[PDB]
Amino acid sequence: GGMASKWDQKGMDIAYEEAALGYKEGGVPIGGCLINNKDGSVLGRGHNMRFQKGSATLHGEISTLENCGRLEGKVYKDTTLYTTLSPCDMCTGAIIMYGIPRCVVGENVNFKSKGEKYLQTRGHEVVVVDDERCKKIMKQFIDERPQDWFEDIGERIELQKQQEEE
Amino acid sequence: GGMASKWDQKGMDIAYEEAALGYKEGGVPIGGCLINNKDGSVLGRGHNMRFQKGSATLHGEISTLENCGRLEGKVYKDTTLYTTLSPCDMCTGAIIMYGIPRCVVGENVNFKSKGEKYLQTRGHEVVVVDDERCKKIMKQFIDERPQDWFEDIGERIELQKQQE
Ligand SMILES: O=C1NC=C[C@@H](O)N1
Ligand SMILES: O=C1NC=C[C@@H](O)N1
Ligand SMILES: [Zn+2]
Ligand SMILES: [Zn+2]
Repeated sequence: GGMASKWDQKGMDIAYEEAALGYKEGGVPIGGCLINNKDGSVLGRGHNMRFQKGSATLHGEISTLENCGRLEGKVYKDTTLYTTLSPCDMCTGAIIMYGIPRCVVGENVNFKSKGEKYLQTRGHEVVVVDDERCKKIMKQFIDERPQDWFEDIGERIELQKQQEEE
Repeated sequence: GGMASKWDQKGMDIAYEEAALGYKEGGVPIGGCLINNKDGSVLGRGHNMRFQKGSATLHGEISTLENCGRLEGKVYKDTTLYTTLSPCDMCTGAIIMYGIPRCVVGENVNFKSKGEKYLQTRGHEVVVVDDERCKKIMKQFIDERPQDWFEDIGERIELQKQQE
């Protein structure tokens, strides 16, 4: 939105602060926030809680939504969800279920799912910022903790295939 | 298929009991469980926690997954997720992200989203068992607390919608 996009620097800066905090906490460094496009108010902010809470569902986007609390359905229809990393299929589904019209993404180089396109197929706007702070922190985690990263995205580790590929 | 579907009555009974417990607790009566298809072991069970925990994300399916705990990706690839109600787009996305191959649905009369079909488009099996217990409990909640139900699927009640 010409007016909604005005909040994009604010939103990605908060999302990165959440990612960096999650990193410090030993977690997956993915952060988010939800902003009311009408007035730039931050409805909530969060980061991935898999390590901090032993959680299979609290991706950064899900944790962000959880932290906004229960809201009337109409509220979400004029918000932007900021996520430091392009959303997986689960977080994509959350944006779709709530009718959040815009998803602003820090980077899609370290990870992208079919959800990035599916959002747009389903009528939601996606903007990729290519934020190098997000890319660096996520790349460090993926490089150092691939077993934990594959867990977070539900990917079966197929070492026989990887040994043949390399 | 035979080894997986042999658990479908067990799984829906567990999911229904979770729904009924959520009902007793004052919540949305939607329950689930995740079963390992190889041996019928129950990895976890759960119900919607919106009212119990002030939660915008703990749908029945999400709470079920949360209650299974952290699991390596391989575990999910031979499971069935049982849900008393056909999954919204969010819970559909969770099933897809974890690669859970089978979703057995109590009913899709009180609710269905585009996710039911999207699961199949993405290669997952969906079975709807039309469980009368599930239909009745959900209909009861919707009739008594319609605004709360609409809040659970992020929709506002509006007369224009039903009025053409
Ligand atoms: O926390 C997250 N983990 C993986 C991808 C993204 O959806 N968010
Ligand atoms: O708890 C739930 N609420 C709505 C639909 C379904 O995904 N489950
Ligand atoms: Zn995600
Ligand atoms: Zn759901």
